[PDB]
Amino acid sequence: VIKQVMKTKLHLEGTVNGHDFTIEGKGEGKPYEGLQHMKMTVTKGAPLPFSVHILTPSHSKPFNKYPADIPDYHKQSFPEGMSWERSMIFEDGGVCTASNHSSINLQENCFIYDVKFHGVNLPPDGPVMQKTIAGWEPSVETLYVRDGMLKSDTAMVFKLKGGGHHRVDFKTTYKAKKPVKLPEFHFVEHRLELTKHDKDFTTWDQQEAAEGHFSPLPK
Amino acid sequence: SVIKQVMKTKLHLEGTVNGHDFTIEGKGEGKPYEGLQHMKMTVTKGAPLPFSVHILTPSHSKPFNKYPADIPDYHKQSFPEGMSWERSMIFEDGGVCTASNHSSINLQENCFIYDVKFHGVNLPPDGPVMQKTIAGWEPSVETLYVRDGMLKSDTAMVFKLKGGGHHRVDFKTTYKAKKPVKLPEFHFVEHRLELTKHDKDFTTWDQQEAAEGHFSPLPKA
Repeated sequence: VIKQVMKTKLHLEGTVNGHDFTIEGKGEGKPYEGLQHMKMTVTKGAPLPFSVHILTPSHSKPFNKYPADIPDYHKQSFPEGMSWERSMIFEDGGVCTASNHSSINLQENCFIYDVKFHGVNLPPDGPVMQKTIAGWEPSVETLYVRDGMLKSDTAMVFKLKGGGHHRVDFKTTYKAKKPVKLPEFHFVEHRLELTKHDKDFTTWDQQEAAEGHFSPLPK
Repeated sequence: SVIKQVMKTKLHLEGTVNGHDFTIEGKGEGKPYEGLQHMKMTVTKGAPLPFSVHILTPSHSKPFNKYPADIPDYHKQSFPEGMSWERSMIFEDGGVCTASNHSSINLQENCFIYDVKFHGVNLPPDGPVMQKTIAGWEPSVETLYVRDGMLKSDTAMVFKLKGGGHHRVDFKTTYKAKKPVKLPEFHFVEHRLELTKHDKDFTTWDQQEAAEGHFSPLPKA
């Protein structure tokens, strides 16, 4: 059911700093190569009063490159689908929660994402509300099974405009709708980039490269 | 350079975990440019330890990181003046450990001297640390970046439970060179710490660690 090239369609409803908004995404990628892109459009609540970088990682699990000896938890869950849930704890008290439902439209060869996003206690002079985030650095995600689900940890660090970094702890749970071959403990390299946009970020292009692997260090 | 292809290590650690005082003494060796090292630990006071010794193994040597030419080695550059590190370890079950070190060098002995403090609090009595159900650490990837001229890091250090399953410990570490050094850009460090040999009650044991720094292998557009 997962072809060498596949489309994506996203619908996200969010509330950040008491500001409601709807985002619509349309993209495509090479699932087995771990490459994908998507064009976002803030259909409601534009212009957003916060850094859109807090939302970019909440916009696609079937596009992770994996070796043959690591079962792909996400690809195996389709066509039944999966869901993912996540908490994002910032260094300054800010907390965002995101959750998704991923399904497939076999006719269109397109993945359907329905996402919820909630941002609270973002400090008014912090980098999210002040829009001083330049983008995310690449990241290494650590994944292991917990209760038959795939749990992961990621110190997702963003670059500040003017230099310096700010860490956001991501705790995610991936939940396949039907049982799949569970993988052993492993890592996923991630590089998320916001490449093009209009002046006030009502529309933008975001891409992601992702590769799973065991530790390269010998025992 | 003051850092040779082969270097010795000497460690002294004083700790208090679950209100239990103890001292560890370490003696080891490694290849600083290859990112390989090993240390023989001995609990000189407070043996046998009433908790899993795995909580202490990452507190026992920053001059032993392999780095490419385009990533300045923050730790090696800090010698002979030395460096120090500080760390918090937050467990999934409320347990908190804090560790801090002072690293110096004995140029005549070609030996790094480590003085360590360790404190463990609120470890649940039926948790994996007090129940000694930790089999060891999994390999890890640490993320490093500069903050106030110091080198900060974040590592989800996950340990394997005996009988399967995992338990995450959030490590927040700060490395502090005593004199200014060429600071590196944001990067990662692969770690694989292994406890390879020991006596029945872990009064002595052999610990080793492979560590390699690198930027992300993924291409940037």
